[PDB]
Amino acid sequence: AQNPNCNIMIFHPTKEEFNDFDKYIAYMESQGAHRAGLAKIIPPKEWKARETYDNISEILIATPLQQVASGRAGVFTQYHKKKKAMTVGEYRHLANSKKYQTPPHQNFEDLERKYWKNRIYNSPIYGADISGSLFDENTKQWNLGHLGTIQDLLEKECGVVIEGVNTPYLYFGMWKTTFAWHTEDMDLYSINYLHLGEPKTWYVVPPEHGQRLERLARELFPGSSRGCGAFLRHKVALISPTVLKENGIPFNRITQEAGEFMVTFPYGYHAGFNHGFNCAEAINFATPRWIDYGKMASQCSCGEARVTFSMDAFVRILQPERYDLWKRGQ
Ligand SMILES: O=C(NO)c1cc(-c2nn[nH]n2)ccn1
Ligand code: NI
Ligand SMILES: [Zn+2]
Repeated sequence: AQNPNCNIMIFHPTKEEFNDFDKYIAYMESQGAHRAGLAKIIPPKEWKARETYDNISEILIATPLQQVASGRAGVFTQYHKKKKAMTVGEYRHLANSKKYQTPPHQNFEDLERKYWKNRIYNSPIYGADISGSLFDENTKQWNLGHLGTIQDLLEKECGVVIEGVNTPYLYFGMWKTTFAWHTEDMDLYSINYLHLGEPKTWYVVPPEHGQRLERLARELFPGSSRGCGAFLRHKVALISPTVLKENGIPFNRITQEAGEFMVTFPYGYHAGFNHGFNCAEAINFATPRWIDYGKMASQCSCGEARVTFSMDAFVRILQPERYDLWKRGQ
C-alpha cells in the first residue's frame, strides 16, 4: 500500500504533466496521496495564473464576517457576525492596520504558537465564498473556472440528468482568519489556489480516521453535538494540535504559500488559518472514485448548514432515502 503513514505529499508536475487535470489527480492517488486527506501541488515554473493583480482592490466584499470565538484557547467555536460591505482595497488596509497586522515572529513555528495561544482573544474579519475568479481567461491549465463540473461527472458516472452549475469562489483573509474543522459538502474534493499575499497553514486528518475526529468533537462540544449529529458541517468548531495529540487523533500540518495549489480529498477533515492579508480561490470537484463517498456522506438536517441549490440533486440522486428529511431541514 502506498503512503501507509498517511503523510501529506508534495508534487512538482512538469508542463506536460500539467495539461490534464483528472489524469494528474489519478496519478497522485496511484502514489497514495489521498490517504493523507490533503496534497500540495507546485505548478511548473513556466505557468502563471494571472499576469498582474493590479486593481484587485475594486472587488466588493458584500458581507465581511467577523469571527467571534467562545471557549478556551485550544477548544472553541466561532460564530460569524456580519459587517457592512467593504471593498478589497478597504479590507487590505484594515488587515495591515495596527489592530489586525501580523505580529513580529521568528519563523512559522513561532507564529503557529502565537495563533493557538491568542486567537480566541481577537476577532478577525474576512471575506468568504465570494463567487468569482482571478484566473486569466487565457490560462489554459488548472484554471479553476474551466474545470469539468460536478454535475457532468455525476451525469457521466450514473447516467442521470440534473440541474445545477458549480463555479469558483474567492476568499480574502487576514492574520488569525480561521477555517473550522470540516469535510466538503457530500464529501467532495476541493482545490484551493493561493493567488496573493501571506501564507495559509493547514491541518488535516486522514480519511480512514475521520470518525475519530467526529467522536472527539462530540465529546468536546456537547451542546453543539446534541442539536445535530453532523454538526461539524456547521463549520464552527476548532480543536488545536495540542488537544488532538492529547486525544490520540492522527493529523498532519503543512503551510501553503502564494502560487501553490492544495487539494483536499473525499472525507478529509481540514482546518487552518491565515498568516496575514491574502487572497485565495477554491472550487469543489469530483472524480469516479468520489461517487461511493457521495452515497455514504453524512447530512446536516437541523437547518444550520445552509448550502446552495447545487446540492439538492446530489442528495436526490445518491441518497433518495435521506432526501425528504434533508429537504425539511432546508
Ligand atoms: O469552506 C471551506 N471549504 O468548504 C474552506 C475554506 C478555507 C479557507 N481558506 N481560506 N479561507 N477559508 C479553506 C479550506 N476550506
Ligand atoms: Ni474546505
Ligand atoms: Zn446541523
